[PDB]
Amino acid sequence: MIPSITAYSKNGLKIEFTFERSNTNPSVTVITIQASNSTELDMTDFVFQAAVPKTFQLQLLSPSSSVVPAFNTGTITQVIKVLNPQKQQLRMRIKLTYNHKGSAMQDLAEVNNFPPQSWQ
Repeated sequence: MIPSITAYSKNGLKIEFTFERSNTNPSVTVITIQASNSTELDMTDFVFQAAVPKTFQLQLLSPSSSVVPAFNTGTITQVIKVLNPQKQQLRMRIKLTYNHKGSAMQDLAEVNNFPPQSWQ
């Protein structure tokens, strides 16, 4: 199968990517993100966004919630589907926005550690 990756890990926020190849369209890879929070305070009004290179197409499904709870007591799960008709190496730019300790937090990062199985 396709191994999971840690996509992001900073400021107590961790985002894991798990992967499955679609059963409907073999050019589609279904990514399930899981966002977790190891700090003492919930991350609220949380929004994950993503963009991929021109040859790819992306569809982001509804997240399970808007709160990444403190102490790792649960996660936010959200699915991203990626269409890669020209079988190029997948890479991504993520944008994370949320409130923590009353402040607006926002980070942009690259995910350039996708496993080959995720796109070959």
